[PDB]
Amino acid sequence: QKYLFIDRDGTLISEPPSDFQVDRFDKLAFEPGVIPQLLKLQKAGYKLVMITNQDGLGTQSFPQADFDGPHNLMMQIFTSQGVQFDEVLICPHLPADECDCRKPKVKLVERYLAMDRANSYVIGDRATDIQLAENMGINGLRYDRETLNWPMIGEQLTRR
Amino acid sequence: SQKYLFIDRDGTLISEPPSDFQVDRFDKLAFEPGVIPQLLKLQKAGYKLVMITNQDGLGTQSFPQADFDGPHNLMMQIFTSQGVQFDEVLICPHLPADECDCRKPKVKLVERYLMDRANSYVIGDRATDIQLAENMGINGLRYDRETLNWPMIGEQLT
Ligand SMILES: N[C@H](CO)Cc1c[nH]c[nH+]1
Ligand SMILES: [Cl-]
Ligand SMILES: [Cl-]
Ligand SMILES: [Cl-]
Ligand SMILES: [Cl-]
Ligand SMILES: [Mg+2]
Ligand SMILES: [Mg+2]
Ligand SMILES: [Zn+2]
Ligand SMILES: [Zn+2]
Repeated sequence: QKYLFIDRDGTLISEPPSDFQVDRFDKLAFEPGVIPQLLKLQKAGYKLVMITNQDGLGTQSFPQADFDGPHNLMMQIFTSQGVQFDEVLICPHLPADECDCRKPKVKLVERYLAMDRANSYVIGDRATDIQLAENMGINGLRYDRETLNWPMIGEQLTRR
Repeated sequence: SQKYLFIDRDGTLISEPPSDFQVDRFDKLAFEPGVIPQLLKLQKAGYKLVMITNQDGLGTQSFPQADFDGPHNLMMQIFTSQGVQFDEVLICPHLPADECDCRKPKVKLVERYLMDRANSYVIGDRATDIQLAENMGINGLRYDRETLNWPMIGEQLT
């Protein structure tokens, strides 16, 4: 079973450059082509898993209610359009917490470590996503809106 | 002559709030099933898209422009980022009691188009959308999430 482990902020949707928190609806923006390209990937047999660090989620620095509006709308778009994430895995911790689950640690995905490692990938926009791939023993794809975008990924991962 | 789809917004592209028929909060925004992939399919088949919507009392106390703008502009972001493009977004802001010239199924908003009529459609969830189609002299599709939905329309028209 081929899996795609996909980052949220800066990958599925844009990441706010001020505080890196999608905590208002006016900070929610989808990356280009993510919907048709995830549908394409699913049709080729990939299952999808979302994996994301959300520093301080559920605390006064990033209230659960502030995260929920934009996140739930994002998920309603995916689901209604036919994009299904098997799991949405979140680390809510601060870096200083030194938790077991903050990417690039693999705790959140331990159950997948089970899958076809040769044909599974982490997709994310940061060095930490690529390091997660290395820690998982799978391939890493560094999302970039210009140099490795959703259409390119959809093509690359369905090449035969 | 261009094939057009004239598509209603509320209850057709996005869910219609059952409470009060106004998408006036972000938390009332929800996309209809399959609308994105199907509109992309329809665009690839050569249809151009025009949105047309009655927004009762838009820009007054019971529906401020600012309340409409947030959810609408976000809906537009989502469609545009995913490759769905509307040539025009046509809005009637008036109350029914106003008895204006632009309220569907009156044809004012779309006068310019009055187009390959044999292959153009109004798609909407209300009888008035179907009447608009008749007044424009083109085909009408009565969108229903359960019985005549986006995958069905995408299949039929391609
Ligand atoms: N957006 C970052 C990565 O997903 C996590 C974060 C939340 N608050 C501040 N930083
Ligand atoms: Cl910002
Ligand atoms: Cl992250
Ligand atoms: Cl969020
Ligand atoms: Cl209407
Ligand atoms: Mg990221
Ligand atoms: Mg309607
Ligand atoms: Zn953690
Ligand atoms: Zn009017």
